[PDB]
Amino acid sequence: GITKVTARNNKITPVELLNQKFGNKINLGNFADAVFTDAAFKNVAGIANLPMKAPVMQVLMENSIVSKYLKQFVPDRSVSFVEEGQKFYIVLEDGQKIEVPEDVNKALKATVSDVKHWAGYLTEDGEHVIDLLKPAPGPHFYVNLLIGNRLGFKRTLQTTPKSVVDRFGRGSFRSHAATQVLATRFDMRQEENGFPANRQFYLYEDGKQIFYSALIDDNIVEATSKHSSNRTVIKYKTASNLEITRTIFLVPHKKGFPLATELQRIEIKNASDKARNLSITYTGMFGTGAVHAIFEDVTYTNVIMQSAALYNDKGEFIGITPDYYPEEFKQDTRFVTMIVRNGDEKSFPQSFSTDYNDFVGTGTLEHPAGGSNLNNKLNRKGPGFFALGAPFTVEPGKTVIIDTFTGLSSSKDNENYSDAVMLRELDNLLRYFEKSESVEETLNEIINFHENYGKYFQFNTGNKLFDSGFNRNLAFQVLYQTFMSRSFGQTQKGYREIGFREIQDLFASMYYFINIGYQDFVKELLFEWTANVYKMGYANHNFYWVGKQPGLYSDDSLWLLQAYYRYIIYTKDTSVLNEEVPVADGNNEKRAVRETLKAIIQYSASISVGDHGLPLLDLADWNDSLKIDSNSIDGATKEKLYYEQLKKTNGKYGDRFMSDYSESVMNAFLLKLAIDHLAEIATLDNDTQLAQQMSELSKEVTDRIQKHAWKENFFARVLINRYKDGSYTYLGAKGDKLSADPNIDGVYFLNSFAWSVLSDVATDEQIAIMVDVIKKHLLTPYGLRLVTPADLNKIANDTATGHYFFGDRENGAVFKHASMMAVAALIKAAKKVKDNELAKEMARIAYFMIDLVLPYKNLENPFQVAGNPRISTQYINTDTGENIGPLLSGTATWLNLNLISLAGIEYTRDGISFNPILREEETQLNFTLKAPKSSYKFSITKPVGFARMESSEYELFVDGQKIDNTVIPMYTDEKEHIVTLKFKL
Amino acid sequence: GITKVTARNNKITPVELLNQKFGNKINLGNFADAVFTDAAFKNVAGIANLPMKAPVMQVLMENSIVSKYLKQFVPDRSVSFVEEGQKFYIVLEDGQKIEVPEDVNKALKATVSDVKHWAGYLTEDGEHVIDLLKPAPGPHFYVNLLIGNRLGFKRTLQTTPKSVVDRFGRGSFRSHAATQVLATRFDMRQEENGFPANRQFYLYEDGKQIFYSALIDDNIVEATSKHSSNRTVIKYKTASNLEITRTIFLVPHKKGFPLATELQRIEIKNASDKARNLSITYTGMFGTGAVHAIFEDVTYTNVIMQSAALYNDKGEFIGITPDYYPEEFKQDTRFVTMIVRNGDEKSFPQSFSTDYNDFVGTGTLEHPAGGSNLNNKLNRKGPGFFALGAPFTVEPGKTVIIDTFTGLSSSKDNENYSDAVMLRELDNLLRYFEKSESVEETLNEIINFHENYGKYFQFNTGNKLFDSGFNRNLAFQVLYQTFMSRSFGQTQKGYREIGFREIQDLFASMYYFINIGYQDFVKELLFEWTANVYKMGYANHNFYWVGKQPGLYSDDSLWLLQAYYRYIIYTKDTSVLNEEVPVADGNNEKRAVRETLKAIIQYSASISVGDHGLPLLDLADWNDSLKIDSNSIDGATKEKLYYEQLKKTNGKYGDRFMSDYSESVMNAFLLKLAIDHLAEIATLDNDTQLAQQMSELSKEVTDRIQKHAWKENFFARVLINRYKDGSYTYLGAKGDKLSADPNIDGVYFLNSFAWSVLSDVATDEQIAIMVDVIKKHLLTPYGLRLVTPADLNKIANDTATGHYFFGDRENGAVFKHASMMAVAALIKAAKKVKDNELAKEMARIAYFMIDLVLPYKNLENPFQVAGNPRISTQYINTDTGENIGPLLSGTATWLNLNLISLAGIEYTRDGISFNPILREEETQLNFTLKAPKSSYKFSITKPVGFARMESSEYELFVDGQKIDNTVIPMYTDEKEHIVTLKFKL
Ligand SMILES: [Cl-]
Ligand SMILES: [Cl-]
Ligand SMILES: [Cl-]
Ligand SMILES: [Cl-]
Repeated sequence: GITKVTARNNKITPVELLNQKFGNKINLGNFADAVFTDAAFKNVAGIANLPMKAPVMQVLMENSIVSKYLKQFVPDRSVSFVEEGQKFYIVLEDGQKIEVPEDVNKALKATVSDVKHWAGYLTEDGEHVIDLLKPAPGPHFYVNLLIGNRLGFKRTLQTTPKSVVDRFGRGSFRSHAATQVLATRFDMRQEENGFPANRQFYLYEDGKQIFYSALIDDNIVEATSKHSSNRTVIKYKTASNLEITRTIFLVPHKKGFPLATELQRIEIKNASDKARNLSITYTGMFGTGAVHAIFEDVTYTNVIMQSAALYNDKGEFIGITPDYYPEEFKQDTRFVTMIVRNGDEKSFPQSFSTDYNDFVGTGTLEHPAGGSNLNNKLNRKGPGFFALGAPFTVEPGKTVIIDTFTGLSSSKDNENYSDAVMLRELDNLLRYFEKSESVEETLNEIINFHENYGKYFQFNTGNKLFDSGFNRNLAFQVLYQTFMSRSFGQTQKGYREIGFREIQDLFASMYYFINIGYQDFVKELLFEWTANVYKMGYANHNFYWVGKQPGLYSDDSLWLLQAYYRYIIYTKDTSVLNEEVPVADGNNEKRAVRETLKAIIQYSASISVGDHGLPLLDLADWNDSLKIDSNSIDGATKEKLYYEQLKKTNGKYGDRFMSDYSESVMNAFLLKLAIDHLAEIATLDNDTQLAQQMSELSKEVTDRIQKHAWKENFFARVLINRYKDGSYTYLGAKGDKLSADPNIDGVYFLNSFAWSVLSDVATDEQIAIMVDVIKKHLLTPYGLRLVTPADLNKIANDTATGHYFFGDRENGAVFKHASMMAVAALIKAAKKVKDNELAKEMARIAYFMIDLVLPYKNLENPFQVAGNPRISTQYINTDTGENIGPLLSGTATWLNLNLISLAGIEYTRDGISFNPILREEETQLNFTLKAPKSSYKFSITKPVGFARMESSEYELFVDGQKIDNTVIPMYTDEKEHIVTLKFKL
Repeated sequence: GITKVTARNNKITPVELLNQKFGNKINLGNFADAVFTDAAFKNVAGIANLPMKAPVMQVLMENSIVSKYLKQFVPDRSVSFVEEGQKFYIVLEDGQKIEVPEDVNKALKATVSDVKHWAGYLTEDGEHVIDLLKPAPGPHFYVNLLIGNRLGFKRTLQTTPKSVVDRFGRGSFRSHAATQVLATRFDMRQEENGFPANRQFYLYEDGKQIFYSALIDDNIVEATSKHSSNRTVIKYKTASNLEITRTIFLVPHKKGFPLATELQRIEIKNASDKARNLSITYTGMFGTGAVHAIFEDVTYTNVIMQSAALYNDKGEFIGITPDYYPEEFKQDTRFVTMIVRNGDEKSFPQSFSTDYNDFVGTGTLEHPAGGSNLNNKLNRKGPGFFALGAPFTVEPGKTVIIDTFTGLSSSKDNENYSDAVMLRELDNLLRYFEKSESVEETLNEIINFHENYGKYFQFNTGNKLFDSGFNRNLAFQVLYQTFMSRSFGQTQKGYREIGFREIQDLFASMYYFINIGYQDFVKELLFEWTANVYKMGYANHNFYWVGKQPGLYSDDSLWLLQAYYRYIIYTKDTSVLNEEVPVADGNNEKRAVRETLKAIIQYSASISVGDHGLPLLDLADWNDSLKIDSNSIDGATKEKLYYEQLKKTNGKYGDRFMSDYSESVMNAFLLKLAIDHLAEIATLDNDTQLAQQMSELSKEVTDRIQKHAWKENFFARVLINRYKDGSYTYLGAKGDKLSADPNIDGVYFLNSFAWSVLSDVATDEQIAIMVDVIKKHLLTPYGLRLVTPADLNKIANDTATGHYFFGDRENGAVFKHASMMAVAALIKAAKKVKDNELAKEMARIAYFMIDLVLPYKNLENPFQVAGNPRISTQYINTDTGENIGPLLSGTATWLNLNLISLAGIEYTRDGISFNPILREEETQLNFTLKAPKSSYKFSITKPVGFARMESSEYELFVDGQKIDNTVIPMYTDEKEHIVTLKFKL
């Protein structure tokens, strides 16, 4: 009877049908576009010889002339557009070639003239210029992220405002935690992040709507947007010679200011020869305080709040605020205010509206019926919709400025908070910005701050796109992820706390902060993370104001050692070891940092270990899908049981916790790295005995890993101890009998090899074997996948079936974070392996994987790979090659680390270890580095081909003096030092 | 500095300013409209002498001519429009009167011509006719509810489809539980219930959009909607002489049909003299299976599903379905299909689109750029947006029909479910509706079913609006609430289970169902509710497939006795007492219904009692705000502790559970009523000894209530036992020291009096005293409020400080359910009190309260009271008088019961007790009643003034024979009996 055909089961594509029908008749070129003309997929209509893949037929069908002309042929007849000479022809399946009329030819040429830049382009500074009339390659492609600046104030990690702005100005604005200033929309589409009325405005002339900022109509002749670092600029040109500019950014915090403030400046210039009397209506929607009640009870959200008006000391209306009855929703107060600067005179809105139904009327949001006549009625219910209207006359050649301040004041930064505090802070903010030039000065301050922040490491390679992407975009993303973790984004709209392992972000940004005089901020972050470690050694999984989920995951506390090692090595500041930080257990208890690190190592190395001595897997580790044990316990219950066992067995503290739980090998690698880091810290702190115990413990752990985790072709991922019959003993190598692919003998994890190399456990032969294995199995045309297919139901029957189609997330996708860690391991191995061929192959693999994650390269084939040309995405779909969000992940952090490492810079106790690994085709690499008391200018020259310090003669000069030691000293003479490296044939 | 003025603090209204500026100059009439011209509220513009309150100035400002004319006076001057001699003038504050121009006069006369019908009107059948161009009085005013018909199938209460449709066809469509067929929107506004594209379509001619069903533009000359019982009809007329009709309803279930199916028929008639070639694009959005992930992870919702196409046996495309990868989301399969009927020719959609971005393009949803050229591309991701396009030619004077079937198949009605089951069921449904007249036959079947269902009680007064509201609208609402409880609505969008006390709905609908041959359905509902009672006597608070929250609330199980008593009294079917129903404890255990009722009575009367012997309050009772005890326990904990106490103290089953918890007096009234009901059931079942024990227990309970609950003016609400010092001992009468109002001595609860009268506990003197107290304190101009202000923090210092402004919900609002119970108590008292003046006063109060809840009376002042002219709302705002939803509540059930009781019909062991209570101004009341084997025609005549059988001589005739007994026998002779009552002065 009725049959069903799915999207993935439809094998034939329109382009394939077009190639079949017209391949031997016309030259299809390298790229072409096509569309099915009917629901039976029998006939196609397309255009040939495109410069790149693009939805050209979708744009063509929107043209009335072209669609009307095509109606003579389609459906029931396949046609193709072909350009010959300077004219366009239509070709049918019978070989007939017909010259199109003049209007059709003109429309076709105008459409296909600029296909190469349909998705935009990047300037020399890495800013993305977007045409507002073009289709979006993906939901994250045209997204910009804005952040505040709470440096030097309390609770910087928890109180920094955040915002997401798209190409049209749409998006949302959030204060501390998940508090909303502008409304966030939770709907079916990924493109709808906020309420559609946010940040939009209307322009009226003579009572007729002449402009809407979120709708490009026939009266707009030019409309472009520019995404830059922490600011967005949108430009419009109208047919009546009006030039409109919108600049959106976030105000850096000053004393007496509200906690969150977003500034939008609208400049309207009259390029005509006649004065024009216009009016502006700026609209928006406040975010509700009862987010759960949106899904629970919308009427509750509506009836608990009302609208209120704000007046200055002269009694003039200035803006609207939402007023809440319940006390819990009175701890934050929102506001929106408008100032109209006409030449030297200042004015304030003359009308307002607070009801969506009255404002829209019988029209739509794009053409509201009551937009030009605001009723000045204060709504007694929610939601907090607002529309402020003001008239103004602009003279020929003159400009009128409109400054809108949206924001929120909170009790999180004030004592005895009330609405009076909000009024005082709003008065301070308005007095600060009473002059026109103050907004420009603040914008310049933001730009200069980010430019100076990015100065720690500067690339100079001639490739402007790469230099801009690293020096500006990547540095900003690292700062943003340091301040925000993974809590906000275009599609990250729920409430999320800061994860412990997200300390990984501080692995990259700290060197930047220390280089702008904010070493104390890095110390504060380190102590804040240390405060979430319990006395035994486990840590809270998440924390925003307080910690939660104690010891839920077994790998969390082991990441802190890497951050402490990085900070102490870079700064040589061991005094942080003596700092007394509160313990996560509580009850006014404090411990020295050194003792906390010792407790972490002891917990992961002696107490929470399995039969083979490797750390217990517990519920899971870094890999969230490794739910091998269904009877796992957290830190608190494990501690209680451990104390019970100690009292029963009459043992001593530090003994093994008896159990039959599984062991994590990646946890063992992390523990070994942490032990080595603590040994280095102790020997830097003149703690000889502690260094000795750390060294012997590291040797013992390495012996255990080599004895019990190496399975003759790979390092295992999990060791299983609960099957006494021997049915299953390990997972993550050959012979584990858990592979779900008949053609693959065993399961293989990328992280196993990555952290075997990173922890300096694997040997050269093991490195070569694992590299061969990952080349055979884990390498895909779109990168390196996290893991080969596995059948975990045999050992854990409680695991459910899959949730994703092939190529998505857990079903064979390429996760860029894990791939970046693997690339770091490959670089580290290639820097020191004896075999030159193995090093060359590993460097080639690393560069191949790096080329797939650089955001700017997303603009080469934007409509196939999607992603974002300035911000890193999460993973790559192995079925289509498309980059899919969210935009916040460890990809940016580990990519920055990998690029710096490939430049050859490493930090050790003796100073700067230099060991660059350049591309085979590269012949020159120049960059500049900053140190707290010096600067370095590195230049490297080499011939075409692979070259490295390990197996190639070279000349190294520091300050013009030839040197043999590759460790550059960390100078403190406040002088610039020139370093030159030359590779010979 | 900056000051803030809230909506409630702005005392001066525009109408007050208009009255103070023009009151002594022109005649403003009884009603007027006004609007502030500026944000300083200094000047006003308005229109005088309106027939009723309406937003006339909002509509006037939308007129370009009127707005342009007004722009020459406002905002600097205050103006008023006045009609004098069919000519409009404008009046200024200086006394100047100016005749408006001709166009302004024409627009003004056209606008205010039909102000009285701006919110619509009701037909003789109670159907609401709505103009699509007029403002909505409230978010629930233009809402219609549609329900399916699963009678005679399995799990009717859990599998009946439901739908909400507004005046434009917007809304949503749901299946079993909260399963969505069409997408539900969770946003800030109450008006947005579903996705905007649901049930909407576009009409194109020559590639240009000529019609959109959700937007009224200048090309539409007529646009009206009609809300009827279980169907919605919308009509449009275009300037090009096109007549469009949409009919939306739900298909009653048949064997082999899908579980949920919504049918929309679109008829397009060409009233011109030329044949027209048009095309239709019907759009919509499927509901997602991962509702929580919408707020959690929108990308997850997008990537777990794809689009698929459906083809018939001939290989022709017929529709779109969403295909899910995860197993848990594969248990339901959605579908949308289209059929085009051109005379006898049948055709299917020729194109489709499944991407929102491609469909909308550079336009909007109202004017999509790719609407006329669907790309026929199956989306690989979500959401399930669909748009089906088909062309057709309509001849002059001819009609083209388009039938769209949306729906869902589920595993809840099938075994070994897969998509093949959905395909087979869809094939069955399409085969059933292959003829054009099948849709009309199904619609007529629905109409006839509801007409026949409403025939149990038929009023035959002269109002013709009250008759329609009761006979059709109220009966349908009672049926809808019986099937749906309080789970769905315009603003009720979350997932809700069936509450136990919602058995109250069956109090009213059962007599209807029994009278259409569905007594077995009522028995099934009774047994389903009985299955949720535990062995001890408590019950689950909620249940959809299984019960949950055992014994959480102390009043739940006591409501079942009333339902059983009603059923047994009406049907005389005591065999239900012998039925073996599973107990809620489980483990294959069954108990007779009689034993379950006995256990309920024993639990509420002997075990779960306090110091005074009244039932324990536990967490709460019917009143959810009575959280007096913060250490309350549920049924399971209480049972475990009771067994521990019994074993410790060597007691026996049936002894009191020792504690110091509070006691609920309303629970005591419910228990007394249940005991009386069980006594009546026992004596009807020839169970003499059980009747004797029930009688003595009822006497003991009455003695306890009279001794311990009556405090010198009122019946207390809660008895407090945890203060040995005597600081607080009771709440809900005079002297409880818990009043929050200094002018009120004590707190007073309406339900206390209501259920004292309803349980036949209060005496005549107590009734008079409580009536006086209610008139003094609990009576407001907008009805009877639930409770006087109270300060519960003195005994329960853990509750919040309040969530609502004055007049909303818990803060002094009039809850219509509690008011209806109080009205029932007033009617019952007035039917039997000795004092004629007291009975007259109580009847007057009851009728005054009833006049405030009748939905049709909402059309008298629609723009002030709002509500819904056909469906009851929840409560009335005591600050403004506005009716606020949701539309589902016990108001409808108790209003139906109250109206039937006021008609004088009661059911007792001897038959029909007759005791009408008519309005003072009424002089004639005729109605018809149905009994399972007979029919009655009641006529009552009386002079002007209060009259009742208690204190007035009368003549009663049955079948022409004068009788003295007022109990009409329940005849079973299948004949109509005439009953006549005459009241004489
Ligand atoms: Cl994101
Ligand atoms: Cl892993
Ligand atoms: Cl509702
Ligand atoms: Cl109550």
